[PDB]
Amino acid sequence: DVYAQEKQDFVQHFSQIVRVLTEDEMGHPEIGDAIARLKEVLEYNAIGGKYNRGLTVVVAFRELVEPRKQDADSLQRAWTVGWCVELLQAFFLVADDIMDSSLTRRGQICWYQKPGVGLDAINDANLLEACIYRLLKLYCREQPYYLNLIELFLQSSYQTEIGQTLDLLTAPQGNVDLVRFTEKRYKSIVKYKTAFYSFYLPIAAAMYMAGIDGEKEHANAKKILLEMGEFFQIQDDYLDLFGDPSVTGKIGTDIQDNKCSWLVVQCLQRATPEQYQILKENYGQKEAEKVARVKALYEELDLPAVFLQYEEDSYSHIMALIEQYAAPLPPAVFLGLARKIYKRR
Amino acid sequence: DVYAQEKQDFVQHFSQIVRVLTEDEMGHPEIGDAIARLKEVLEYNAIGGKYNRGLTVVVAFRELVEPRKQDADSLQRAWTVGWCVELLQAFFLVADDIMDSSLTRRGQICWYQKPGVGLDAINDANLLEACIYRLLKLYCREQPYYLNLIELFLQSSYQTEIGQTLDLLTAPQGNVDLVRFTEKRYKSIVKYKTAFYSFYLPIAAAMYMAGIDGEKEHANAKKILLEMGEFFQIQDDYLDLFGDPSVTGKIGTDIQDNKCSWLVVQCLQRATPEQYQILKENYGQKEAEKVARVKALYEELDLPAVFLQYEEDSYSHIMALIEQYAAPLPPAVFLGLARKIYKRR
Ligand SMILES: O=C(O)c1ccccc1OCc1cccc2ccccc12
Ligand SMILES: O=C(O)c1ccccc1OCc1cccc2ccccc12
Ligand SMILES: [Mg+2]
Ligand SMILES: [Mg+2]
Repeated sequence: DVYAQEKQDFVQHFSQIVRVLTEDEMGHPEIGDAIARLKEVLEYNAIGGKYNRGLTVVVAFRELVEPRKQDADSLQRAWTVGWCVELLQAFFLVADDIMDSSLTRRGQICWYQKPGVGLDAINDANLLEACIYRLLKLYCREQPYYLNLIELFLQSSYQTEIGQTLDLLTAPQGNVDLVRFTEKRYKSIVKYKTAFYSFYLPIAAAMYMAGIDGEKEHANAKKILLEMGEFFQIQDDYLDLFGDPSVTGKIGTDIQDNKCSWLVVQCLQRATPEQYQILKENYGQKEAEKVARVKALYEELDLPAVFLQYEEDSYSHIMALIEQYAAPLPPAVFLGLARKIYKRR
Repeated sequence: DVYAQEKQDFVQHFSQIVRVLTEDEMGHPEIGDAIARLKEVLEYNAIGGKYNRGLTVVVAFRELVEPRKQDADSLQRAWTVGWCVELLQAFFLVADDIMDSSLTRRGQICWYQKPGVGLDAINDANLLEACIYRLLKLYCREQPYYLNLIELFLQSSYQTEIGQTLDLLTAPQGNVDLVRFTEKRYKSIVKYKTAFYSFYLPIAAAMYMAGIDGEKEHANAKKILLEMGEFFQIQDDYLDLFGDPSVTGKIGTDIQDNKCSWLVVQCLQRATPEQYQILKENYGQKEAEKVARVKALYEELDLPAVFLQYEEDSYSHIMALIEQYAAPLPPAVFLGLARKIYKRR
């Protein structure tokens, strides 16, 4: 496994990342306390996940760069840019946990929920974002792709923020309005809020580092990657309810949380007026019996069979996209990712 | 007045700024609702202030660029970069109002306090920040100073966020610990949280636009501007309590809010153990009689006379700094600013 092979070298680079970021206090001791708080923010929020997005930068870089051009300095830059992706995600997750009043993340108390943190986490989230550009400057400022990476990280942040705006307007806290939960709205939320940063950004970053800056090659890679991002989120919505928590590592709450899930989108497209009333009365409630009623309506509408058919059609479509749009990139760059996303676990 | 002369052309450019930012929805109609929310965020938060920071970009640009090189396109870029400074400030103020639980800003309800907004303002603040880089790309991407401006806005955001971290650690909500309120800590908060973005950023931006990119010229301009920023905040702290609200346009609350004000810093340096107890028991309280006791202690310690002596020494020092470090820039660039800041109103 190319990911399990790079993981330890990637996680081990984090100590250097923290060291380099908390080494600006040497010349400025007056900001020492703020720098110590920065270290705590990084350690709590950037560590603990699976690092799949950041690892994708490293994996794609090794497949896109000639093995002779893969010197020690080039690999340090790849690990650094992979960590910038993880920091970008950490900035989004800290802020999103505040906005939707979450209690836990990765089975651990949300950063803002820690005693003595609270709404100071807004500033902590801004610092995580600032760390991306500090790292790009420290490691990549003399590289010809420097401006390409800055613009890519800034664009990915804007797209994600637009997707978050779209999501907040679609499911306003207290407003159980299923009329907003259309397929077109669902697809736009996924595209902007998750697909760009999760799938396009890591590969595009590795492409720029490899000197692949062509607009056409990026548009082609994007076409494959946004489609993979769409399937990823649809499968994640499906597994939230019908997945095995022992396998997924999570017990889903999308129904309780009034989420614009692919499942509710499909349910609304297939429900009779009476079935709609059942969903209208039980969706967004914390009661176990009420959540069981929504699950029951989903099984009545054969949503697991609709999902399975969708998974099959999506996999054929992604292989057709790879075949048409991969060249001149090695198909392995997209195939490695497709196997990680589509493999039935 | 060079500011009152540029103001109307600057404010009038805002409609174009909004138009250009809300004109990315043409090719992507799916994000229309998020773009309409973006427009509302811009209109509520970027409009209403005095625009002094953004206007400084425009004023300095006209004094730094040859009048022949001041064509229509160059001036549009100067107004755009001035607006990027105002957007950067708007991003900070929306977030800061959430973090310190403020009720009003410019006599108007804080954006997050508006019904239906709340903690969604965290995302609205991230969008204001993203707008800076959208505008720099749209207007300045073909300019030789493009990367210089991106790096300047990113560095100014990082410095401000560091200053905000320092401020939050110094005055934790509920923790009335006057031991933290040292002169050295006060000066670091002002430097990072306000002086860099308020004074250095606008002039430095105009310098890059004028092709003045030398590290030495920027270090020299910075030395003058950070000192002006320090005086600005000290005078603002003094006027918060001893200013005339009819003249300042504000009724101060620093004492009630447990602020690390220059006044409390000076009070702590001069107070006997008994005077310290009076301040310890009355600072950070909303009761009018208790605030009057702090004011009384300040007048007993002759803080208005200490301030006036400080204002005189600071003005001599800023003129000495201008004399030594202005060249090769026109001294008028700094003198115009010094008059706006030091003039007794
Ligand atoms: O890692 C996660 O957030 C995750 C969460 C839930 C289920 C599976 C997950 O990982 C799959 C995954 C593998 C390899 C590269 C990836 C690149 C972008 C997104 C996901 C990726
Ligand atoms: O405008 C404000 O925030 C403000 C608030 C309170 C008192 C006076 C103020 O303005 C003075 C001022 C004039 C010209 C250029 C400036 C550049 C940066 C900061 C201030 C400036
Ligand atoms: Mg999910
Ligand atoms: Mg003040």
